[PDB]
Amino acid sequence: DVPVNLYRPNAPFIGKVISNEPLVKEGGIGIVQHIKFDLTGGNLKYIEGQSIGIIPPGVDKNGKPEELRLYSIASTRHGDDVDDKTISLCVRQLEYKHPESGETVYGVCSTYLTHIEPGSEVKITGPVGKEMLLPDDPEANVIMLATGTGIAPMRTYLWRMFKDAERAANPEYQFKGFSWLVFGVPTTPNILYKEELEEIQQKYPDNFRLTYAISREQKNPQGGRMYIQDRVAEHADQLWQLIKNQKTHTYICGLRGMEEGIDAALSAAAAKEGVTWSDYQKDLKKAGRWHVETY
Ligand SMILES: Cc1cc2nc3c(=O)[nH]c(=O)nc-3n(C[C@H](O)[C@H](O)[C@H](O)COP(=O)(O)OP(=O)(O)OC[C@H]3O[C@@H](n4cnc5c(N)ncnc54)[C@H](O)[C@@H]3O)c2cc1C
Repeated sequence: DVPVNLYRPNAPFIGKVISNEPLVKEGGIGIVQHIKFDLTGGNLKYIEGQSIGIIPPGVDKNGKPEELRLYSIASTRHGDDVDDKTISLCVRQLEYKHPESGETVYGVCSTYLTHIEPGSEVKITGPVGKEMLLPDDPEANVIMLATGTGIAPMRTYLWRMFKDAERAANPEYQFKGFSWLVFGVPTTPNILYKEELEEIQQKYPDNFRLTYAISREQKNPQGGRMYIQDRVAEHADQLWQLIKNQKTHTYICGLRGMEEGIDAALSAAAAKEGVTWSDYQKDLKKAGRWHVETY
């Protein structure tokens, strides 16, 4: 059922950029772009929670051709226009320090993508990944813990769950469970897809909860900047109580570093009922109900 590797690096699909739109609003940090590609003329199909590869042009410093980078798919299987014709990505421009020689260093594939023009041809591979798949059970609870571009798979889940046009297109999936996104970014301008996330929460107050951790605007109880692990600690008992349900799935996505504090929070919660979280979690992973993708 799951589409996998319909296109591979040795013979990628050549798609065309339809649009490239900014997601970070004025006064935010960095550049994150929503990029939609045309899939017509090929047979690339995919589902929610999967990734694709992009092969950027050029050679590396050693003269060798650049190889693919993976990006989490940001659209449902139907694409943003629910026409089964496109696929979208949520790409942050990588840039960084002077202890990497030069001045500011700009990531190759992410700079290429964030600056790409509509009409341009792009080498696409995939789809890949079976670890971040959403349950078909419309009564499942879904916890989503995201930072930055880790919002991408969460967008594919929530759009499938909650968009009117998705609901009309997916007779078999009429979501009635409970989902909770805890989303960590540095500023309110940096809240990717803010308007649509808040619209969903307003329409579906009983089925969707939205919690932000905004580091430049909020302090945790210790006086430090607010991060996602702080919000998970604050809501550790609530989150553990949901995780106890046989039908609950949890998804963690974003740059690596989030897991240690999330585990410590849930470990203190579970310990109150005589449960060792690390062992309970191993069983959840084995059951396919604890999903992690960090990078
Ligand atoms: C499954 C998966 C899904 C992903 N999904 C997404 C997504 O949805 N959106 C997205 O934007 N990215 C995503 N990424 C990351 C993405 O694949 C690329 O790694 C990223 O975009 C940077 O690639 P680049 O070509 O821009 O950088 P490169 O030119 O490849 O530079 C990367 C190198 O720079 C270094 N580096 C990285 N950060 C820093 C830093 N601040 N300080 C010091 N050195 C640093 C390391 O040497 C790293 O190997 C995903 C990765 C994986 C594995």
